[PDB]
Amino acid sequence: KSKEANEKILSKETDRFTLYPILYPDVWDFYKKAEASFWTAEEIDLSSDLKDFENDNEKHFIKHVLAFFAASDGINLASKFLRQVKITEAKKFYAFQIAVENIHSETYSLLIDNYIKDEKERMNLFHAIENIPAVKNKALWAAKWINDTNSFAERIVANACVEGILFSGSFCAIFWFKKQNKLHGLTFSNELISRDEGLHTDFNCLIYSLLENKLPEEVVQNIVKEAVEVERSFICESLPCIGMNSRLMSQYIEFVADRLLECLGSPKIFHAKNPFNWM
Amino acid sequence: KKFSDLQKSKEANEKILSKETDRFTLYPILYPDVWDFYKKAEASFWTAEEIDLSSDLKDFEKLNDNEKHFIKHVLAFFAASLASKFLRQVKITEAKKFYAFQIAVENIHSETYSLLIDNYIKDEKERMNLFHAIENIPAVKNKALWAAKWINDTNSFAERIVANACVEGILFSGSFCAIFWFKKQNKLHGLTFSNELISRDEGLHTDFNCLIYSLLENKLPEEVVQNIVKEAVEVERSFICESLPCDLIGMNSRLMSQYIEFVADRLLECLGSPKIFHAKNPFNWMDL
Ligand SMILES: [Fe+3]
Ligand SMILES: [Fe+3]
Repeated sequence: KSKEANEKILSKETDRFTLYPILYPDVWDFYKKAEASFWTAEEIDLSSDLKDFENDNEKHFIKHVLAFFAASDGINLASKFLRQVKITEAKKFYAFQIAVENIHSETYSLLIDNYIKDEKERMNLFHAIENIPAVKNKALWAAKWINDTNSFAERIVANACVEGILFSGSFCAIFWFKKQNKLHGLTFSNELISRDEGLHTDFNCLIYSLLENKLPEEVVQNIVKEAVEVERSFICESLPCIGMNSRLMSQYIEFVADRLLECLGSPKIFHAKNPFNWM
Repeated sequence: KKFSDLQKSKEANEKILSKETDRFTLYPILYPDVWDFYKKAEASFWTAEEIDLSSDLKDFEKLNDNEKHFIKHVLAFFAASLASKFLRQVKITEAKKFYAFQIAVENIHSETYSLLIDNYIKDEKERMNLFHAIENIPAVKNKALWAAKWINDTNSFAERIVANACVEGILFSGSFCAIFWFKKQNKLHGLTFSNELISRDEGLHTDFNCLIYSLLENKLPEEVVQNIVKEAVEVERSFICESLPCDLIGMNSRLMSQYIEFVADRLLECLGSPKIFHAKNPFNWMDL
């Protein structure tokens, strides 16, 4: 797929010297939406969630999901796509996206600081996380699918999965706590973060649709099926599922994976419906 | 380059250039002043959506030909005349956050200039000619030689950060000021209002680079700091009221150089150097 280096969105825009007129109104609308959705960690009121955080099986599940969010990913890819996509509308969106991932990361840190007041507990939790069978699986999948050896199209599809598939079970877990009306700053920041992550997903699906040379159906399905297994491996397995049904969560993960496929222009492969009408 | 080769050989093990190995989370905050800058930036967030140019277009059409030509060239210079590189080079989390935010904000400045240019220069052909015309002026070529000398993969980080401070602190200082000259005439509100937002952002960017420089154990010789800064002034003087003469327009070229020298001295002393120009700010409207 790499021999197609004649892609227009991967080609330098010599003919253009300023932003207007807008050449890609649809990718520009996504930038305008991200910009208008901007929020800071300051909007999270935490005080009334530490009294609220203070059962013991829930406490344990939360500490581990926060630690996962904060520490699960190894060694930047919004920055890669910022460098290699050439259209200004797309450069703007990826650069805004790096600053929003940073707000996400800060918000998880802040949550962590509030929930685990003890620096010793917290360091112990970060070390024991950094060895989980789900953290290793993720790194294998990234190793495989986010190479400089890979095509831009495989990388864009893999990006779509990091945004739309990975973490979707932990987002769901926290939505289950919201359905229960518990832990209000966690569930509030979770719904903002999850909202951003959905925009980031549709945006890569949009970039992928600007490509004249798309992947074979089979290759898209491989990438996605594998991201599913990585995701299966955490929220009801490496960390046991405390009032949630493990099997129904597998179906929800598979449901978001099919939805991404549709979005990437491929057939569903799981045919799972959404088990949770609360999502 | 003797003073540069000794500087790099020393930055081997600068704190802020060394991986945070024993850090795993943002809290507790290890650099509270770097953090404070990030929070101020983020609290300052604004977008080009807040700029409206309807009043401006009425004003612009009343302007004489000299003033229109002056405005078009200043805009075209702003539009087309490395936070991403500092993002990667500084290793501390609070600074990385600031730099990444800075990219998004500078993108907003760029969009704002694109918007101004689309409204002020509705003709696509004259725009095209404007941009082709400025790519050639000495002032752009002066800009590029200074930048090729002081910002390269060969430099010492300390050099690059003082250059970076001049880019924000000194370059465009004259065009910012010239736009405030128009505000003083109660004209072109979109232009002057987005000008104060963007000018205020560059102030914050300048001070942050001064802070970062202060976090270095190994400082540059004052003589190197002064050369960077004198050369940047010369770059800035070569455009505003030289490549684009302002006197015909009611402005004063001689006070313009004096104002740029004032800004430069304020940078040096922010970088912990003695002033070298001793120029005072000639313009009562430029901090008021
Ligand atoms: Fe994201
Ligand atoms: Fe700046």
